[PDB]
Amino acid sequence: FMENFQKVEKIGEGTYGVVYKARNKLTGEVVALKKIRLTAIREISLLKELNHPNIVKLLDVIHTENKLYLVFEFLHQDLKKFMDASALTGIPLPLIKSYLFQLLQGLAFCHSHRVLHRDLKPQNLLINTEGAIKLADFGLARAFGVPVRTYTHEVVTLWYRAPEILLGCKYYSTAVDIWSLGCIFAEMVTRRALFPGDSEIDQLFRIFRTLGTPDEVVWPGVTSMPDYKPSFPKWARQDFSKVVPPLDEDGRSLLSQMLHYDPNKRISAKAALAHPFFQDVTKPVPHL
Ligand SMILES: CNS(=O)(=O)c1ccc(Nc2ncc3ccc(C(=O)N4CCC[C@@H]4C)cc3n2)c(C)c1
Repeated sequence: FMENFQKVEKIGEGTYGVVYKARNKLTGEVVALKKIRLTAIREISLLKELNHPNIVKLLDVIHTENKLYLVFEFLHQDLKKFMDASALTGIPLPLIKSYLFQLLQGLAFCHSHRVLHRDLKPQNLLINTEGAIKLADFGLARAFGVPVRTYTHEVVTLWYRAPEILLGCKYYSTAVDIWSLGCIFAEMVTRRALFPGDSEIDQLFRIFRTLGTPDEVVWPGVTSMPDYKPSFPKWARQDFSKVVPPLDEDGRSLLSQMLHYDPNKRISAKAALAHPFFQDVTKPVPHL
């Protein structure tokens, strides 16, 4: 068990537990080791076979004592730190394009196996110095749920939550991850979060003030959803030229389709990979 791992240093804190850089004494490997204090065993075990170059590899599940240990491949840094480092200059658009293209590939793979993430955010998008970006903590939400506060009581962010989740749908689809990635795409471009809400209703109303309050025309069935209130204010939609300047029209077209209100109209990961915005996509080397 854990005797085979030498903790090197603490590198993060998830909603469920703490993450260490560790050395596997048996293999020589450097890994990221997450310790969770305590159906899950089977669901998490399934995730070990969800291998893709844009998914952080789950190397091992160790179940000993009242604790679950997940061993991951080690990556250099997360996208949140990189965005913060690029606050003055911005991430170059070719690199933005490459990151979005790679994450959509990851998403199309997971979604094809009917796995959703449900909690995408810059902090679980991890990068290396080659130019790769990978989705992390994939599928761990279906096991335990997404809490209001982490095990350290930090507030879990709502900024990337799709509107059908915020409106109280409990049987939502892969489209929720397309929404989250669209919010992240916009944030890389503008260097500001698109919808930085600090409560569920503040989050919902920020979406409404930019994209228009949804109605039965743009989203059939919306007015019957669990948390929908007829007393919601009615705001007009803004034009994307105001939302993400200076993204070109291909990028604005793609972003608008990732942010469609109706989950059934929202673009899939697979159709997004065919969008003309990626006609000239390349794999640049980032400056970390
Ligand atoms: C501190 N921000 S950093 O300074 O830029 C930063 C971020 C990540 C890592 N590397 C890393 N590698 C694999 C992981 C695999 C999984 C996890 C993990 O369980 N999570 C739960 C919360 C979010 C994260 C995905 C973290 C990993 N973290 C490093 C060395 C630095």
